[PDB]
Amino acid sequence: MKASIALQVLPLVQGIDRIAVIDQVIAYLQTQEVTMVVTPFETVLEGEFDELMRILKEALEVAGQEADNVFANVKINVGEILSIDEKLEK
Amino acid sequence: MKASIALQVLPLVQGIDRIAVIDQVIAYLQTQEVTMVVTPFETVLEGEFDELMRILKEALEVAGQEADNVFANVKINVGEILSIDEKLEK
Amino acid sequence: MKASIALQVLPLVQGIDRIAVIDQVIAYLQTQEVTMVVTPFETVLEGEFDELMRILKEALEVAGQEADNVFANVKINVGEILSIDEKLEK
Amino acid sequence: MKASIALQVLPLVQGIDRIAVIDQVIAYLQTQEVTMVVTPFETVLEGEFDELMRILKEALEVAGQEADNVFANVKINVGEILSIDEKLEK
Repeated sequence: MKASIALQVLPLVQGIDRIAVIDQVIAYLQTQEVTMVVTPFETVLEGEFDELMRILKEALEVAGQEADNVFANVKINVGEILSIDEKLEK
Repeated sequence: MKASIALQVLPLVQGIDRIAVIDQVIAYLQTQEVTMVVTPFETVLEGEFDELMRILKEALEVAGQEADNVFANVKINVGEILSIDEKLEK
Repeated sequence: MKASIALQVLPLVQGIDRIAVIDQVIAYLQTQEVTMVVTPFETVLEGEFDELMRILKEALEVAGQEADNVFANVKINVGEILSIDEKLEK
Repeated sequence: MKASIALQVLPLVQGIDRIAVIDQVIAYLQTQEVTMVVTPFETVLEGEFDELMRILKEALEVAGQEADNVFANVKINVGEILSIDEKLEK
């Protein structure tokens, strides 16, 4: 049920195009009705496991239709760590 | 289409309870009709993006029903990606 | 030269005793004269490559002398990279 | 003291060259007198913490002098719970 994802996209085809495709994945993510915090290396999402897996998949499909080679680091979590940290406030 | 997923499950639970969530995730994974290689830190899967996302979600649900706190590192590689055989011929 | 480390420590210990290795790694990190931001899943450091590698090693040695099993995820970004600030508003 | 490292260099550069900076880092790594296994997403090294930190730093400096933007994922393990030595099965 309760879960957290930390997503890092890394397009490896063009130039910086790249901060474009990332920007895209970011725009898509903002579109979802999910709690999100953009940190320096990854975008942290919080919500129901089911919705995050769905959003993760879409986020990657978005990135993949902007670059031919997409690599992503993903962190998935469930309980006991932190949501307190979520405090963007910056 | 083409996609590769690397999975590492780090359950934040004691001894015996963890060797089980890990055993369970591996067994489940073997159950799928997907190309898989178990390496020292992560289990590497290869196949269609759609099926891997599905398998990833199930793998995590399996792990989550064996421990209350499950953390996972996942690597995704989508698009015109080289195969496990090709990468291994760096 | 310019570099950025993203540090995440998972102690693999039982409650109270782990959330001590983490306060230990955070405290040590604050001790260094390095730019640092604590995000939900990892602590992001920014500075000279040489100093970060040194701080990373010490941070891990600190964690290791508080738990017998320490696992860490680390992200290294070195070169004509974008500062944390620039990435902030990606 | 006893430790294990998992390295993944993502040069985020235009095709071909990306496997060149990766091959570079690989050649350097083979040069060290350290136990190593190349898996599909990361190269796993095993040995004394001190030597691995030294090798990691050099590996990255090698990669950085072949591309202007180098990103790396690194996993560090200290202990035995995850029995990384089992990597005899390569």
